Amino acid sequence: AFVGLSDSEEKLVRDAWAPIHGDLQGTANTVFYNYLKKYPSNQDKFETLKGHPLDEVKDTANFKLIAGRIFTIFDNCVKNVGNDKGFQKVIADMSGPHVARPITHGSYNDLRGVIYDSMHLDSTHGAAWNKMMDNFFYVFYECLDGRCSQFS
Ligand code: HEM
Repeated sequence: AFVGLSDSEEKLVRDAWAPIHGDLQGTANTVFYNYLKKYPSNQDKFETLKGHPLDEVKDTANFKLIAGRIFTIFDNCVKNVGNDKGFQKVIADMSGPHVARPITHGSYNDLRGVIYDSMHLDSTHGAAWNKMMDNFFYVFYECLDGRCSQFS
């Protein structure tokens, strides 16, 4: 389900994300690399990266564009903490390309985990962060399941 955050939790989320907000592309590049390295089956899902060694594509514009667009969405979600309709709309608008493709919940959840590891949060910030990410994926998965109209 979608669960609203408390004032303190909203603050904790913004603070948790702050370091990444301040270097969005640089964090994105490292996280997306660690993701494709630890979970290599996913590289094939990106036609622009498919068929090349990870180390051959990691420094390319294609790779950074993909990494950057993922983190821009999460950045825009954090900006919309406290605005449920705005938060849900950000996700709804990015869900379409994913409805269409052979990508498992495992793949999304593995990405979520690499993101979490890279943030090195204490358990207070982590709990607030996970509430937001649980909300993100509730909306995202509702949209993948063809119930996005409520959010669009
Ligand atoms: C859960 C976090 C992710 C976010 C925030 C996200 C965000 C984005 C955005 C913003 C787009 C482009 C939408 C547009 O063109 O208007 C996109 C496209 C796409 N995404 Fe994601 N994505 C996520 C996860 C994934 C995962 C885990 C994979 C695969 C393993 C994936 C595969 C794709 C592919 C294949 C496309 C179409 C573009 C392409 O051909 O490269 N995404 N995503």
